[PDB]
Amino acid sequence: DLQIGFYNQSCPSAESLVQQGVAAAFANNSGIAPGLIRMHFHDCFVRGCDGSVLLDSTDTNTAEKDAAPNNPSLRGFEVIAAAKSAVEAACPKTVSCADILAFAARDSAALAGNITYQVPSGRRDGNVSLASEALTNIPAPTFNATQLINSFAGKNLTADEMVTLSGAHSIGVSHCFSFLNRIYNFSNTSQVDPTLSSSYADLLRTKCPSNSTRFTPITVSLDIITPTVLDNRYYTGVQLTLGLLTSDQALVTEANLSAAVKNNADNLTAWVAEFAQAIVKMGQIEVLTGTQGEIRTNCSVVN
Amino acid sequence: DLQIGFYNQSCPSAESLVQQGVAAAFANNSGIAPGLIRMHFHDCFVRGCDGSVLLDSTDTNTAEKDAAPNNPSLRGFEVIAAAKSAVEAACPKTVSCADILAFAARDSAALAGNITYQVPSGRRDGNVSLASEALTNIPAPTFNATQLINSFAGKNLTADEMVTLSGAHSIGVSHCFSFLNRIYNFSNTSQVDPTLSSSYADLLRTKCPSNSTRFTPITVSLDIITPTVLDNRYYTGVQLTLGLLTSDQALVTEANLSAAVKNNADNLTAWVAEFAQAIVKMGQIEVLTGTQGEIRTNCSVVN
Ligand code: HEM
Ligand code: HEM
Ligand SMILES: *[C@@H]1O[C@H](CO)[C@@H](O)[C@H](O[C@H]2O[C@H](CO)[C@@H](O[C@@H]3O[C@H](CO)[C@@H](O)[C@H](O)[C@@H]3O)[C@H](O)[C@H]2NC(C)=O)[C@H]1NC(C)=O
Ligand SMILES: *[C@@H]1O[C@H](CO)[C@@H](O[C@@H]2O[C@H](CO)[C@@H](O)[C@H](O)[C@H]2NC(C)=O)[C@H](O[C@@H]2O[C@@H](C)[C@@H](O)[C@@H](O)[C@@H]2O)[C@H]1NC(C)=O
Ligand SMILES: *[C@@H]1O[C@H](CO)[C@@H](O[C@@H]2O[C@H](CO)[C@@H](O)[C@H](O)[C@H]2NC(C)=O)[C@H](O[C@@H]2O[C@@H](C)[C@@H](O)[C@@H](O)[C@@H]2O)[C@H]1NC(C)=O
Ligand SMILES: *[C@@H]1O[C@H](CO)[C@@H](O)[C@H](O)[C@H]1NC(C)=O
Ligand SMILES: *[C@@H]1O[C@H](CO)[C@@H](O)[C@H](O)[C@H]1NC(C)=O
Ligand SMILES: *[C@@H]1O[C@H](CO)[C@@H](O)[C@H](O)[C@H]1NC(C)=O
Ligand SMILES: *[C@@H]1O[C@H](CO)[C@@H](O)[C@H](O)[C@H]1NC(C)=O
Ligand SMILES: OC[C@H]1O[C@H](O)[C@@H](O)[C@@H](O)[C@@H]1O
Ligand SMILES: [Ca+2]
Ligand SMILES: [Ca+2]
Ligand SMILES: [Ca+2]
Ligand SMILES: [Ca+2]
Repeated sequence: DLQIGFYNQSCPSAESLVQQGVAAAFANNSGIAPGLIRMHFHDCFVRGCDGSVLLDSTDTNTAEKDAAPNNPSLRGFEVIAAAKSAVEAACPKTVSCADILAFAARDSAALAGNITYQVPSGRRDGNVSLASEALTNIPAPTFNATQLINSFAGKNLTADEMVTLSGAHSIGVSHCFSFLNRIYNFSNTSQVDPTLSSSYADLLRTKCPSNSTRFTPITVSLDIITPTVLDNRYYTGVQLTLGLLTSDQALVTEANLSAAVKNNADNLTAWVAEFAQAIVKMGQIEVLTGTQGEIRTNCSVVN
Repeated sequence: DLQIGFYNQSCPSAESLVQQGVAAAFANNSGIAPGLIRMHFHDCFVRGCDGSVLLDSTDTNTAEKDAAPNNPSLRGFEVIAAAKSAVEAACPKTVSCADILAFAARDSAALAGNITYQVPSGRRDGNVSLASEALTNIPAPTFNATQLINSFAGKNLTADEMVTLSGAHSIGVSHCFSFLNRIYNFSNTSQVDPTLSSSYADLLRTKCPSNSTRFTPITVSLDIITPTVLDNRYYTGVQLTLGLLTSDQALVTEANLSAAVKNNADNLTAWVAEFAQAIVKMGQIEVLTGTQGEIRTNCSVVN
């Protein structure tokens, strides 16, 4: 029971106002687009798309955003706040943080790849955000193909949709830490992952030191082919040994996944059409509707 | 007047002995294969395939190999000397340095790409080697499409063959200097060549400092996709903005050349078959035969 244009009557201007927020942000720093698409994904995989990822930590507990996979990597919170400030001045206590985040990811898909779709709305905001659930529910870049498939099945998403959605890594960046397993001490037999181009590896070793931590502020684009265009080049790059994350390279290590990649790589419009579906589908995981939850007036804190 | 099996009678073991020389060196350092293929190329473009590139400078004159595009980049000379020592112990004053280098490049194509072809022989060695002619006759990596086409025309090679032969950059390395134009001070409008991947550029900037010179001993593989396999991946990488040299990227800036790339990239046997013909053809530019020139007993020096 989520609908496109939930706010038709209650807040007609909302989708526009969010898109302006995002568009302003994007022109300053185009990295907010990939940032916000990841945020939406990280929302949806813990307690559903309920805005829980946006809550700050307190003295009471460490929230999701301060878990290892989220801090310091997640980015886009200013944008969300600014969209949310706009919307609250226009339709107070009406539009949820959950919908704003779903909307913003959609606006980022448009800005980064000209990918245009519509967003069912009527989500409500949760009151719970636990780092411990973030750790549990967010897949790691060290996952093999089977493990990726099982996260996503865990969220009622097909393998094929897992592959489709991985194409988000067609834009945005990675901290050194996230792929360090592949370029230092990979095995007893070699220092570097054989499934990663030895030239690329050499370059990544020179950019990213062995003592790198998750706070080391050194990043590298996930898609070496078209770093800022949300397109199907990710899938080409994965087939060419140019996949950056272990979880990226995982997609050609299993037959049905490997074929989905070939098709995504072979066909842009086809992947685009698929991506818009998967992400609309992702945006509907264990959502709160009706009277459930609240309309959080400040995204960073429970009312 | 060149024939396959020139030495059938005079030195039947020669082709084998050279292949052994090369094979031994290759197993110690696989970089000698690309090294030798470039050497053959650099021989053939100045005064013909006459062994001229192998001559040392004297107190009299600076030779080809001490010109900027050859020094310090050219490598493979010890290998050639070792094959030459072998062959002279076996068939004194019989096998030319020109043929040994043609042979060696062929042995390197086999080792690096399983590319097997036969080499017509009967070349003789020249007695002249000028740095000034090296500078004149060797194309620079800053060449646009037109300029590349005109070098090769100048040596009676078709544009299509130029494209085929560029495929040699599917293995081997480049010193930073050779592509430094692209990652520092490219224009007034931008620091980096926009036809080169922005992520790649950032990584090359990090490996290769701006103060770099042609003596700076820092190299980067020409083919980021399969750095040590002599295959058609060069051509893919060129189309994906991953072409390393300006002269590499040049090949998709002109419709005719750009279609030759698509073909090479789309079809491997096709490319392989063509490369073997082009290179045999390259090895017959302004060769000396019969009694012309000499059979140089020591490759580094005139008799
Ligand atoms: C399939 C399992 C996934 C894993 C294991 C994973 C993991 C990661 C990691 C480690 C990064 C880099 C973080 C860093 O070190 O800085 C990243 C980036 C990203 N991921 Fe994923 N990811 C996955 C799937 C997805 C999905 C489904 C989406 C969206 C639908 C997505 C969107 C993004 C985006 C947009 C970025 C770039 C972040 C930025 O540039 O700010 N990812 N991912
Ligand atoms: C088309 C015009 C060409 C230009 C401008 C050019 C230029 C270059 C440059 C600058 C390098 C790197 C040198 C350095 O800085 O270290 C290089 C490497 C190489 N080139 Fe070319 N090249 C061309 C054509 C060819 C042809 C026709 C062949 C073979 C038939 C060839 C084979 C090679 C090989 C094998 C290497 C690797 C060298 C090594 O690893 O030791 N190139 N080329
Ligand atoms: C031919 O004439 C050249 C100039 O007049 C002269 O430089 C040549 O030197 C060559 O001879 C030396 C030994 O005299 C060889 O040294 C060898 O080096 C390798 C490793 O680098 C060893 O495997 C080997 O055991 C030996 O010590 C050179 O390789 C060689 N150099 C070149 C470029 O040919 C002279 N040639 C001869 C055979 O006398
Ligand atoms: C909010 O207003 C929209 C029009 O301004 C509605 O969308 C339109 O719905 C028509 C039939 O419902 C359809 O023919 C139009 O093509 C569509 N327009 C667009 C731009 O999508 C919208 O209705 C919702 O969306 C459609 C796709 C269906 O799912 C409807 O059942 C939904 O109600 C209006 N939303 C609401 C909640 O009233
Ligand atoms: C890969 O390149 C080959 C060139 O070496 C193509 O084969 C050649 O195709 C010619 C038609 O243009 C034909 O006259 C030649 O006989 C043939 N040569 C050889 C050695 O096969 C090959 O083309 C495909 O295979 C041939 C036999 C025909 O069936 C074509 O219609 C095919 O396209 C190229 N392969 C592909 C998939 O393009
Ligand atoms: C790509 O697949 C789509 C499926 O939507 C199809 O309609 C389109 O014609 C395809 N294009 C090519 C060139 O295969
Ligand atoms: C919104 O919430 C956070 C508490 O996490 C607070 O620091 C921030 O300043 C608040 N903004 C406003 C305008 O109240
Ligand atoms: C050498 O022998 C081969 C095969 O036995 C032959 O085909 C080739 O043409 C011969 N070359 C010469 C110069 O006789
Ligand atoms: C080669 O040069 C020598 C002197 O170095 C000269 O006497 C001879 O005529 C030249 N021969 C050829 C074929 O160039
Ligand atoms: O092994 C090093 C060796 O290299 C070349 O072969 C020559 O310049 C020799 O004089 C030198 O001794
Ligand atoms: Ca959530
Ligand atoms: Ca991309
Ligand atoms: Ca020559
Ligand atoms: Ca290659």
